[PDB]
Formats: sequence, C-alpha cells, structure tokens
Amino acid sequence: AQLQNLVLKDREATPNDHTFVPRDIRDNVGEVVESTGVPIGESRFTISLRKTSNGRYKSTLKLVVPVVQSQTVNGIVTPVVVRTSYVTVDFDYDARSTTKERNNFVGMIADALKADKMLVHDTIVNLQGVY
Amino acid sequence: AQLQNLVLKDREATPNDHTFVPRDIRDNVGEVVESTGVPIGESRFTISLRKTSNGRYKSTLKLVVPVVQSQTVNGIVTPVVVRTSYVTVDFDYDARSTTKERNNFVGMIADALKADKMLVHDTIVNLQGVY
Amino acid sequence: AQLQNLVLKDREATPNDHTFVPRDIRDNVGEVVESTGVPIGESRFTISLRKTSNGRYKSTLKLVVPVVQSQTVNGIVTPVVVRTSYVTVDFDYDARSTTKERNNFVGMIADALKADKMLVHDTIVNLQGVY
Amino acid sequence: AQLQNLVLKDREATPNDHTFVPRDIRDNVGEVVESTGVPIGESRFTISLRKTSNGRYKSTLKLVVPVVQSQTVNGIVTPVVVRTSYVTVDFDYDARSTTKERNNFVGMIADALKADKMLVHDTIVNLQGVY
Amino acid sequence: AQLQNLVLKDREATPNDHTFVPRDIRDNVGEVVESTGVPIGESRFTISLRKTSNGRYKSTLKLVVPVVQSQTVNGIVTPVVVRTSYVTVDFDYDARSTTKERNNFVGMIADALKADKMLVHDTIVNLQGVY
Amino acid sequence: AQLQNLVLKDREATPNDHTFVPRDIRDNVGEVVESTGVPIGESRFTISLRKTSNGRYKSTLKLVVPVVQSQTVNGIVTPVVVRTSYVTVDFDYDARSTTKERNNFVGMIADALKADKMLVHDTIVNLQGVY
Ligand SMILES: [Ca+2]
Ligand SMILES: [Ca+2]
Repeated sequence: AQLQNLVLKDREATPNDHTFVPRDIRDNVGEVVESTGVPIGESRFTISLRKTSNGRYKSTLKLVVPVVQSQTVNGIVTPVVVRTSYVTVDFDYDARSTTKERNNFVGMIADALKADKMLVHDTIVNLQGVY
Repeated sequence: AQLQNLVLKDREATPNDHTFVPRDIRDNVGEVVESTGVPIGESRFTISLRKTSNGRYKSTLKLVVPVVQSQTVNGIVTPVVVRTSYVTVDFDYDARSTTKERNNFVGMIADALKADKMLVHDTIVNLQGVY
Repeated sequence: AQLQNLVLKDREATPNDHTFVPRDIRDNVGEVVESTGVPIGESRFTISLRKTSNGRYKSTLKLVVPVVQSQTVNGIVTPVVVRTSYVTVDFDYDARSTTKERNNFVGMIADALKADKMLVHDTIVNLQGVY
Repeated sequence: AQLQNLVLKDREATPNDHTFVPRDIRDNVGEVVESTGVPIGESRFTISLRKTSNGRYKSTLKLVVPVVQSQTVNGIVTPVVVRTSYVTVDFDYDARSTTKERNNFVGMIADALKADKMLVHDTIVNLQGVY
Repeated sequence: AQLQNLVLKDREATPNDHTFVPRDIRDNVGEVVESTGVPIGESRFTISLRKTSNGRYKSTLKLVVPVVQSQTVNGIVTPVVVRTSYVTVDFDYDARSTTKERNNFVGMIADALKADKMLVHDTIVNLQGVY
Repeated sequence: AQLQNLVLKDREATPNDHTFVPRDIRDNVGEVVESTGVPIGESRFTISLRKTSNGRYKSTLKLVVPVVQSQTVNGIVTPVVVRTSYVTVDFDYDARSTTKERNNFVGMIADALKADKMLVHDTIVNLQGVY
C-alpha cells in the first residue's frame, strides 16, 4: 500500500480512465489527485486506516469531484467550481477478522453500487427513496 | 426504488449470491436481509435518502455482516456471533447535479473498491496503511 | 554588474524573447521589468547580493510574472491582473568557493529545472507530488 | 513524479553528468543524492509540493554540494567538509494557472540562470553587486 | 529504501522462510509483518533511520515474534498469544564512515549471532552466563 | 559460556577473520577485544545476561570498532580515533520460551542483517531512510 497512482473508470458510454496521482501523506492519510491542467477542478481521493484502541480497524475512503464551468465577467474568463459531489466509505473490521471475511465483505458492498442493482441505484443515482 | 430483493456477489473462488430480502421501512430507511434459517447471524443492509434543507441530497448505505460459530456449553450447542464487520457509504450530491454526473461519480468510487486497485485494496482488505 | 537589460525565453512553440529593462535598485536590490508603456501587471525580476556577518555571500533572484487580460467595463477597456506566478531562488556560497565551483553549481541547479528532468518538472510544472 | 534518478550537468569544459539517486522520502520531501558512500560528502537534491492553506500551490527545490578534502594516512582516510554551497528555488502558483503558463514561467527563470545572461551571472557566479 | 517485503530464515531442521509484508510506516518507522489473514499475534519487524543533532546517523531494527497456539473455549477455537520474544539492534554510525566500514561492521556483529559462535550463542540462546 | 576467544568475519572481498580475545569480566559483563596493544584502537565486544525482576531473561551484545589514523614522526607514533561505530543487540525472552524457539528467533533477526536482505541493508549500511 505504497502511495501510488489510482485509476478509476467512470460509467460513460465508453468508460474513461480517471488517473489520480499521489500528492501527499498527512497524519497517515494518503491523497491522490486527478488534475486537469488547472489545479482548481482537481478531484481528490483520500484513504486512511487506523487501529482503534478497542481492537478494531477502521478504513476511510473519501472521493471529491467538483464540476467546473467558465464564468465570464466583464470579459474576464475564469474557470470556477459551480458544484461538488462527495462520497465517504467507512469500513470497520474486527481485529479478529480473517482476510477472506474482509475481502468478501468489500466485494459485496462493492457489488451493491453496481448500476443494475436497482434497489440502490435508483437512489444513489436517480434520487429516489424507498417504498 | 421499491423496497425489493437485493442480491450481492462476494469475492469467493466461484462467487456466491447473497440474497437480501426486504424486511421493513422505518422513517424512510429500507432494510433488506440475507437470513440463513436462524435469524441471528442475519446480515442486514440498509439504504436511505433525504433531501437537506440547504439543497442537497444525501444517501446512506450500511452493510452489516456478522459471523456465527457454534458455542458449546455443558452440552448445550448454541449458535453465536463471534465478530461483526460494518461498512457505511455516504453520498452527498448538489441539488443542481445532473444524472450523468452522479452516475459517473458512483461508478468511479465503485471501481475503487475493485480488488485489483492496489492502493485501496491493500488497505480495506489487507489492513495496510499508506506510505 | 551594472543594472542592465535582461532577456528571458519562453518554452512556447517558438520561444519568445522577454526583454526586461531597468526600473530601479532600492536597498541594493536591482529590479528590471518587462512592460508595455503602462506600469501595471508588468513582469518583474529582481536581483541582489549581500555579504553575511558570518562571512558568507548570499544572492537572491526573484521573478514575478502576472497574467494580464482586458477587463471591459461600460466600454472602458482596462488591462488587469488575473493572477500571478512567483519564484525565488536563493544562492548561499562560501567566501572561499572558487569561480568554477560556483559556476558548476548554478549550472546544475539550472539543468534541474528542465523540460525533460522528469522528477523535477512533473512537480514544479504539473504540481504533482513525489512518491 | 515517482522518486527516481535525476542527472544534472556541469558547466565544466566537457559537461560532467552528476547522477543523483533516490535516498528517500520524508514528510513529503523527496531526496536524491550524488553519493560516494560517506554521507557528509553527499551532494543532495530536495523537492516538495504543498497546497497552501489559502489555495496556492508551492513547490520547493533545494540543492547542496559540499566540497570535501580527504586526507589519507597509512591507508586511513579522514574526510572533512571544507565549504558548502546551497540553493533554494521557491515556486508559488495560482490555483487558476494554466499548465502552459507555469511551464513558461519555469523556463523563463530557468533561462535567467545562465552563462551569457550577464546581469544575473556576474552576481550569482562572480559575486559582484548591482549598481 | 522503499518499504517492501522481507524474508527471514529459521534455524529449523530445514530452514523455513518467514515472509514479512509491509503494514505501514509511522513517524518514519517502517513496519513489515508476517501474518495469516488475522491481525493477531503476527510477528513484526520494524526498521528506522534518523540523523542526530550531533551529526550522527543512527538506525534501529526491532523484531518481535509472538508464539500463538489455539485456545479452545466452549468449542470456540481462537488463536492466542502465549508468549513473545523481543530483540532490538541499534546501529550508530559516524557521518564520515565509508560504505565499506559500515558494511564490514554489520557483517561482524552479524557473524557474532551464530550457531557456532560459542561465547555468544550459549548466552543469547541458552541463557547461560559468562565466566 | 566461559569467556573465550570470539572470531568475527568481514564482508571484505575475501572475508578477514577478526579475532577478539578475552580482556575481562566486570559486573557480569564479558569483554572480548581485537586489540593491537593501544587501548583506543581496540575494537571491543561486550556480552551480558540478566534475569529481569519481573521474570524475563535479557542478554545484551555490544560491538564497537574505532577507526584510527596513526601519524608517525621521526619514529614516534600518534594514534587518533577519527570516528567510531557502535551496535547494541538487545534480546528479551519469556521465562517459558523453548530453547528451539529462542534459537529460531536469533537466527531470524540474524538473517535480517545481510547483504541481500534489501529493505534492511539499504538502511543499516547505505543509510537510506524508509519510504
Ligand atoms: Ca413497496
Ligand atoms: Ca512512498
């Protein structure tokens, strides 16, 4: 788990590769960043792990992806952030857990984000509730 | 997004299907449950969406998967929970976001959980930190 | 030597020459600027040299390049500074260094700032971290 | 920018290649070294990147080359640093800067350090003041 | 260099390879561990290097090998630590030492820990005094 | 373990045998020396064993080899320690440890110090940090 590049595919027609390049490590918190030429609409992805005192392990993923549009004022073109989207995955394993257990766990909740899993998709994508 | 069945694949040799069946809806919070015959090691998955007052949408996914082993006491065999694993995904979109934006977003962070994405896997699965 | 002109090159397709002319030297800090007739948003380059109490020679270079665009207000077109880029090299030599050592030194640090010097460029130009 | 070899040239008659090799990364600071084995004789190159609190991007280069005469006696060597030279380039960009802009900036100040660029040379190499 | 794998050998009939993998590096203290999927009673090996204010290089190695056996409680088999063995080598070199000196040094101290090196073995292994 | 000769090898092209001979025992600390006659030039190996108050068993090794250039003038020699190197291995076992266990422990950390074991070598010999 050496801070390194992280590539994430999106759900575009023909999936694009978003390449997040490491930036730094503060307080045992890695940060990788997909940056376009201008470092303002840069999307950041952080990751961290810490072992609790009560014998547990807690991982924390954060992904931030802002949207930029060019705002024109008195002829002055300036790229700005019009809105941002945030997500935060939080794991909590028991210090006594086995690798397989953890793997399967991830795998499952991962498979839940899938686009065909209607129950969740119709919520985290199309903003519907449950009924 | 009608409360309904939710099937999640795990990362086993030849992936197993875990079928969570709806249980109820409390305060606009759905709950589906993969239950073995005995309702004690039942794994629960909850989902919810709420529109903030400040014009945002926040989804919240929770997956809980306990592990059960048979504890024998004075000849009395009893299945019990020896440890549990928890995860909590939290989305936060801007009320002005477009479907595509949201979709891609999900898709990306989803693709991050993937098993081959070393940066995160070596952390949320093998409990390594970053360096 | 005497405060005189200073020409710096671009990294533009066909490198443009930026001609800086003397402006003034205050407190033994030479300033030379590249500007059109107007004293606004002119790119400035300052140079200085001082001997330290501890017996060291220490000189300083500072280049400042503001980006100016035309801001139209009620038909009143005025050029204005949209943003600026700063850099400050600091040389500190030993009073016993030979011309060659010093020259070679500069030459190196110089070479380091370069289109192809990967390690460096990717950071001072692409603002990407080291890992 | 993964920590890797960085090679800088002299201004020696027939430019000598100084190959610095990665030593390590510490608190988000890369270090590459042109070493011989003994640490005090090591010429070291440093590099870092930070996103300032107030939204700017700064990166820092630092080169150090010590001069060291090694007295030999009956086969036993005694290295001694007799003088050292230091440089510290400090870039500071605006979060709205273009890749192109930055690049050009660098290239300009780069061009400033240079045998023929008189104004500068006579000072950062010949240690003459400005008048 | 970079925190990577580390394999250590037994002194068992047919020496077994103990493969330690990276876990994390906190406060510039690399840790690499040999463990099964579970984070308990894993043998840990840490390594670090620091430069002293007085101008010395000092690195530290620490190997910890807990002995784990299966503790059956009411049919609930759990692996647990019965006892642990600790060791801490401390190297302190002079900033003017040459690669050879240092290497040779290690090699010696190394040789000292050895099956046949009587004086030493009988004490660090048989816990018998010197007389 | 009766205080006796201890011979350690180099990592020199053709391994040189360093024969330390017993000097003495002081307050339960054995000392063996590779001497030439003059005490400051002596490379000395220390060794001890204690049963900690709280029932543990600790033994300690310490090796020291000074580098000393001896200036000769008209037949009169002037030795001078120009730099020294120190190591301190610290074992700590459990009163319930097996001979076998201990032995293996030693052999493992022993194996750690070693030309090919990269992670370690690059640090305890090449003085590189961990990243
Ligand atoms: Ca319904
Ligand atoms: Ca790293």
